[PDB]
Amino acid sequence: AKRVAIVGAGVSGLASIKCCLEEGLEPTCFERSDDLGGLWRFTEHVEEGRASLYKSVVSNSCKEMSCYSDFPFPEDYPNYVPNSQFLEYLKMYANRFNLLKHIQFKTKVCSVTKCPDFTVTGQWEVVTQHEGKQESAIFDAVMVCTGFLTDPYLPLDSFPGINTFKGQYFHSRQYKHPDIFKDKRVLVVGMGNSGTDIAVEASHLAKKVFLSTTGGAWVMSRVFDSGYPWDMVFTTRFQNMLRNSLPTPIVTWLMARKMNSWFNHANYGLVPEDRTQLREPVLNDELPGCIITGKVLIKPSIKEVKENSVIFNNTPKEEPIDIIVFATGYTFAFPFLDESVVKVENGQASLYKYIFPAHLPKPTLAVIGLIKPLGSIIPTGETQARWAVRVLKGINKLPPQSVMIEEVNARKENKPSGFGLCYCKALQSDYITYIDELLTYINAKPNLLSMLLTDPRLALTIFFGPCTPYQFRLTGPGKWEGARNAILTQWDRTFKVTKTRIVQASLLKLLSLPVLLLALLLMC
Ligand SMILES: Cc1cc2nc3c(=O)[nH]c(=O)nc-3n(C[C@H](O)[C@H](O)[C@H](O)COP(=O)(O)OP(=O)(O)OC[C@H]3O[C@@H](n4cnc5c(N)ncnc54)[C@H](O)[C@@H]3O)c2cc1C
Ligand SMILES: NC(=O)c1ccc[n+]([C@@H]2O[C@H](COP(=O)([O-])OP(=O)(O)OC[C@H]3O[C@@H](n4cnc5c(N)ncnc54)[C@H](OP(=O)(O)O)[C@@H]3O)[C@@H](O)[C@H]2O)c1
Ligand SMILES: CCCCCCCCCCCCO[C@@H]1O[C@H](CO)[C@@H](O[C@H]2O[C@H](CO)[C@@H](O)[C@H](O)[C@H]2O)[C@H](O)[C@H]1O
Ligand SMILES: [Cl-]
Repeated sequence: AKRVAIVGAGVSGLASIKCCLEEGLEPTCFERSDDLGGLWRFTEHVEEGRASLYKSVVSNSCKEMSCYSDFPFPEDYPNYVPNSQFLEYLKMYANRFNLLKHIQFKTKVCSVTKCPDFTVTGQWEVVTQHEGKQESAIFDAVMVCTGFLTDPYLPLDSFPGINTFKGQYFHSRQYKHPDIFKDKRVLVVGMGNSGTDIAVEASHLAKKVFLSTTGGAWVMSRVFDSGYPWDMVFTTRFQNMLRNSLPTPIVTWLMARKMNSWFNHANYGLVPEDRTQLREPVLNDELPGCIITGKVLIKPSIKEVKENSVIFNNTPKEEPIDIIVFATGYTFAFPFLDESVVKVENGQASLYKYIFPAHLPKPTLAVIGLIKPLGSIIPTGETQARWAVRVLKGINKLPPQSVMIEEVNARKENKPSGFGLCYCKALQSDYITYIDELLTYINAKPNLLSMLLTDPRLALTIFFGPCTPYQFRLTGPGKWEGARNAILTQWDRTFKVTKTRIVQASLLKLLSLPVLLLALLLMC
């Protein structure tokens, strides 16, 4: 019966609407733009308050791995979907589960404030502008799905004399089409996934392209092992077990091996200076091809930028530059929340399970999609929303404010705790762990041990095979029937789209390639 306000109709938004309908609540979803998707909807223009995309973007997480747990991608969809097709997939999810009804478009959420009675009612005043007409309205609970990656980050201090530059420059955000660097001399600043992608793209046309890193980065292909989507090999329960039950110094060294096995990162000048602190690995299939053919060349860091030129640290050659692209990442904020509710300190909101603000008397505000997992946002946001709406409904319950506030402070001090691939800093989180924590909380986590006795086929395909989101809706509330069939047909769909030419499962694979061989008994 509870009335839920959903802020934004992005991936996270749609999941909330769906998860609301599903647990029989009344969702009202306020989108500020004129259609759903947020990011995944490519427009020509940059809309403010709404994440922006370049025309060439394709998913850096694979098809059967980054779909809503109860809604696979079509069979005819490529293993890594372009922004065009990703949007269609979202408009399909929206159509299917009848979500379009509940969305009000061109509706900025100007403010969400506790009701005066909140301490007893647990309600919210949601002020919403539409055709320049403010309109207050009371809601029983609010789910915020603004995500991040809309607010650009561009620290001009950090690039001395960029003011003096007489060429043109801009943030990745403002980038749409590669025409603009036809024959120009291009410097892409920051080896962000966006950076690398643009640099590579520029190389197609531009006379010269330089990609200025700072730390450097590890770089891997979508293609990965045997033409298998990397994630369908890497993000599997079994592997995730190995990594997490194995000392940081090893796994990090062990990764460098599996990253260099493509190309010696040292020779290409990508090698991160600081090992043992593995930043998000870059996902680009072209880069090396560009470096070896000299269409893109990695440069160490901007030392200073001149009238019509740039100088890099430890780099004697001053390089003439026409265009500078700052792929320097994005910040995030909540203008409609007050500081009393959500903090936004050090790229982090201080939320219990990166959702609930963990001091509020009543748990009736949820933040969906403010997390940086080791896997796709799509299922995380959804699996987030499942455990969320059931707190708002009161079917599940948060532990005491005393337990949440102190547990949050443990993750907030970014304490490495060694062993498992140290989870960086801000919104750090293992994909499988965080999902299993939440599936537990709503009693959807399948009993794998039991599974093995009852159904052994499925049991193994879930542990050794790719941790596909289907295996979330296998048992518990929201259980999907097709789930089992979907999990076992996993690879059949993954190969139908690549195998466009005939000739005359794929359980585990070769991630732990010099590992399972190296760490097998020395029987004395
Ligand atoms: C180039 C690129 C590629 C990516 N590829 C992948 C990928 O392959 N796989 C993956 O899992 N993730 C990927 N991501 C991450 C991406 O953030 C998610 O995939 C997805 O876009 C999450 O959507 P969201 O709901 O969190 O937020 P968004 O997509 O940003 O949607 C937020 C929505 O909220 C609306 N809004 C904002 N403020 C207000 C307000 N005050 N009132 C009302 N509405 C408001 C906006 O208009 C927008 O529609 C990628 C990101 C980028 C930039
Ligand atoms: N499909 C794709 O391939 C694709 C494309 C774009 C975006 N994405 C998604 O979007 C997310 C974030 O996108 P993004 O790449 O724009 O952000 P990002 O990955 O955070 O990139 C920002 C980069 O800018 C550099 N940087 C940051 N602060 C700096 C400073 N003060 N001075 C100099 N350099 C600085 C860093 O690289 P250096 O350390 O190298 O300088 C950093 O990695 C990704 O994780 C991914 O999910 C995916
Ligand atoms: C195979 C050798 C394992 C050596 C383990 C010794 C190192 C311990 C360091 C801390 C890491 C945690 O260690 C780990 O805990 C639990 C056991 O309760 C198991 O973890 C498991 O949890 C759930 C079941 O509840 C599974 O869905 C998940 O896929 C799996 O990771 C791992 O098999 C074990 O390795
Ligand atoms: Cl452009």
